[PDB]
Amino acid sequence: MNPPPPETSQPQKPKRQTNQLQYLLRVVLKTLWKHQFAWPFQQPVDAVKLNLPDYYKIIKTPMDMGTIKKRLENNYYWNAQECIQDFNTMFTNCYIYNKPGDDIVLMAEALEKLFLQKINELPTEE
Repeated sequence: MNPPPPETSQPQKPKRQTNQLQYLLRVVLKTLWKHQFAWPFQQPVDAVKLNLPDYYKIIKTPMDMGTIKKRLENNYYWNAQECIQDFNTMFTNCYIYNKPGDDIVLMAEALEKLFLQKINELPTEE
């Protein structure tokens, strides 16, 4: 049984999005979304479809790029640290559930490498 997807709306939004969050939306997410390995990460893991009955027994905080995109677009985040941690939760969920060497893990790692390359140029918070 799949739980509802993570919330994408925040009833207490900041008055504005920092430059860092704008960069995360317009540069980082845009770049990751179009990567050849992005596709398994653009929506929640469907553990019914994938026949993974223990997925939520193991993964306490599901996360995916679709959720992150919506959060960025909806002014859900107060700062870049929150968003960066959501990306980190997404990648590490994959590493926790799967095994070194697995195709999905190799895909996640290449996507993560790109993520780290893109946040290299994250602006100083203003």
